[PDB]
This record gives sequence, C-alpha cells and structure tokens, in this order.
Amino acid sequence: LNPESADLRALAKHLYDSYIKSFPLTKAKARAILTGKTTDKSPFVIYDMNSLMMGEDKIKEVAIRIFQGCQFRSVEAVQEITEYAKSIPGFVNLDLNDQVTLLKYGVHEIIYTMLASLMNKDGVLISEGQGFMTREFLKSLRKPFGDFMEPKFEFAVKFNALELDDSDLAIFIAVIILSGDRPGLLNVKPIEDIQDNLLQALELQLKLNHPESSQLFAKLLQKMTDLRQIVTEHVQLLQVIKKTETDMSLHPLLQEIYKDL
Repeated sequence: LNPESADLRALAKHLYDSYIKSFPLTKAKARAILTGKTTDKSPFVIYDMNSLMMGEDKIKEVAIRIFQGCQFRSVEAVQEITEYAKSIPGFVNLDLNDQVTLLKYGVHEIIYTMLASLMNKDGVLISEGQGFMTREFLKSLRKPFGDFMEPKFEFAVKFNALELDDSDLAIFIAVIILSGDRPGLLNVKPIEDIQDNLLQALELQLKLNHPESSQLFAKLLQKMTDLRQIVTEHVQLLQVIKKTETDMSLHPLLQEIYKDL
C-alpha cells in the first residue's frame, strides 16, 4: 500500500525464492516429516547402538563417527549459506575481504538457526530427513561428545516457539549475514545500509505474516543473543576435543572459520 512497502515486499519475495533454491531441506518439509504428514516419508529412528547399526545399513568409535558426520553436514551447510549470501542484494558488491569476514562469523549463527528447523524436544532429523536421532541418544554419548548437542536443543525449543516459517527465516538469516559489527570489517557503512533494508523487510514480513504476534520482530532480534552464546560454547568444546583427540582431523573449510573467532 506504499511505494517503499512494495519494495520491501519484493525484497522479501526475492530472498524467499533464493532461500528455496539454496536450501534443499526447508522447515516446511522438516515439519511434514516430524509431524507424520502424508506429503513425506517417515524417518528411521536412531535411539540406541543397535538402531544406529541398523540405520547405517538402511541409510573410529560411535561418538567420533557421529561427530564427523555432523562436521560433514556443517561443511555442506556452509556451501549452501555461501550460495544464499551471494543472492542478497548488495552482498557481492562489497569488498571481497568483508564478504569473507561476514561469512566467517555468520555461518555458525545461521547453521544453529536452521538446525532448529530440523529439531523438536525429542531429537533431530539427519540424512536429509531420512533419519531421526533422539536427543537422549546424543546425550548418552561419551564425554565430551554427549554435551555437544544438548545446548542446541535448548536453543531450538525456545526458538521454535516463535513459530517462524521459511519466508520469515529467509530474511532473518540475511540480517545475520549483513552484521556490521564483525571483527576486522574494512567498510562497515555499506553493510549497515543493506542490513537496514533487510531489517525493514523483516519487520514488515513479521507484521503481515504474524498479525496477532505482538513485538515478534523484537523477540526474534533478542534471539541473536542466544545464538552468540551457543557459538562461543561450541568453539570451547572443539578446543577440548583438539587436545584430547590428536588423531581427529577437522575440515579445512571449518578450520578457517574457527581460526581467530
């Protein structure tokens, strides 16, 4: 109903379109799988060691093998997030060093945001929705691996209570990427100008898509604080594993992201 609000609607639709093309497992598909809907197939459930071995047939010790699988999927997600970032208007026109800095510090916050879409209080979807690993099984793994996912479930349960959908999440993750407060940025003003447009589009999106949810925009921005805490704790646990497991190797792409965080 306004020239400016029409541009914000166009930006919201552009990003939702790019989000669908970049991320193969959407929140809508994940919910259809988690709530037994007829549009998708039921997953094989891994709740103990026997189901894990039968799951490896259907779909290093156990804990390290699961940890390696998570880091493989995180590498895949970095690739998907990088592809999505390039579709955000203005992102590819930024200084190349700043594009790398924004992704270095942004990918982990986005991974945990999108991981919540695959989670409920009972567990997490794996193998592109083919499987489901229980929260209790992950918590039963030998230390320090049994503590890696628990804080992610705590965040996911709170974040999922906002009931965001894919069109909401597309603009939210773009806002996370264009954060002008990352360490080492050379040209902050161009980044903040883009983030302002994205925040304007996110605000209008949440008002139209959730007309009964008061201050959902503020509640969602307050979750960006929960995401930082999760990222910091995750890095601390990786340092513990680095010294305890001299045999374990971390992917080069993930190695560069963690350096000097």
